[PDB]
Amino acid sequence: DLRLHLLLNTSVTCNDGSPAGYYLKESRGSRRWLLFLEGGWYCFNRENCDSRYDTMRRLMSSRDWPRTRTGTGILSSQPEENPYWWNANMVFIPYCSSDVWSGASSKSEKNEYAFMGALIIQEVVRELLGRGLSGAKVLLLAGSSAGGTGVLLNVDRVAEQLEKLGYPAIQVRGLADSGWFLDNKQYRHAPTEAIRRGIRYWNGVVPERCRRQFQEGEEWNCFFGYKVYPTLRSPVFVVQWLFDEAQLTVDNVHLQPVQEGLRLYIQNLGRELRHTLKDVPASFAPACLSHEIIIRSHWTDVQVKGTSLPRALHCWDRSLHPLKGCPVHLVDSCPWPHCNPSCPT
Ligand SMILES: N#Cc1ccc(Cn2cnc3ccccc32)cc1
Ligand SMILES: *[C@@H]1O[C@H](CO)[C@@H](O)[C@H](O)[C@H]1NC(C)=O
Repeated sequence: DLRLHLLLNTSVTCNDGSPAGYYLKESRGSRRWLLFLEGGWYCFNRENCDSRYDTMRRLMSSRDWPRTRTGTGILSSQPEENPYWWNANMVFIPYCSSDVWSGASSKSEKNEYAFMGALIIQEVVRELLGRGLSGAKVLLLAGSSAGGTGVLLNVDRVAEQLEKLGYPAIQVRGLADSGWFLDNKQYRHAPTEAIRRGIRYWNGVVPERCRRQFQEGEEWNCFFGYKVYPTLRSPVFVVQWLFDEAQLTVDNVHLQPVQEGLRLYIQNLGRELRHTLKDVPASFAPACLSHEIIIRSHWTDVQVKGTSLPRALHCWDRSLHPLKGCPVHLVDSCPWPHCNPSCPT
């Protein structure tokens, strides 16, 4: 179990002004630290955020959070469940800012909600330094869904934070799971509009090099993996199902008798996703219809070209010290959901 700590700086808050926080399980014989960002879509105006507060309040408030949480998947401390990093220090950061981890805006007389995702991550890192993070060799910032996009938006800022605090020896790296989306044409008739509105509502922040490329009014571009990833300097491993369920939801695709128009659409989606990963050297992209993987208990089951995801991440570790029989770039080439036999059922 990981144990809840609310942030000592109570000005860093969830949407409703309650303190943000993190769940921690220390491993004092290890210098590796895993900080995982929860996902769960987002909200981009008053009416939409009010609805979320009624029926998804744990993603907007800490007032009902449990004092413990079980570590699963890559957050499990058992070697059987987690061949990759079972002995690491484990941190789960709950997503209570509804801003894809980009916000830097407090609640005030002019704002009904606070959107402080980017500041929550920095404050977690600051308070963990006093609990052993100062001794680390590697800080892996991981996340799923909106938390996977959050990794892409924040990994270089964490690296800069530790450099300026006087810790140049901690190697900061990223693991983005199910956060690599396409701003493609929908199957039936726009999500880039919701992101563009959200960024204004949240006072959202994007990485500096990406911001300088796309400039004022176009920061929404940096929420899309294939556009922001080339601007990042920290090493980032990308996990993405080729037929991601959240991608298909926004594309208005609902799957059993598929006609030619939809067959071509689905095949073209997989081809385009495969193309955007061709120059990403650390990636794992199976031809499955699914969503999220790294904190699922059975994350060890899926394989690409005979290599599991825990193995691929171990090979990435070795590469950061190509390797015989230890691959790091794994992308399926077959063109239809479940053409890979190891896909989740
Ligand atoms: N065009 C478009 C488009 C819009 C939303 C999503 C799915 N999604 C879910 N959470 C997200 C956070 C950040 C970015 C995307 C996210 C996919 C494609
Ligand atoms: C608490 O967090 C806020 C927001 O980042 C910051 O302005 C303030 O300086 C922090 N307080 C302390 C004591 O670090």
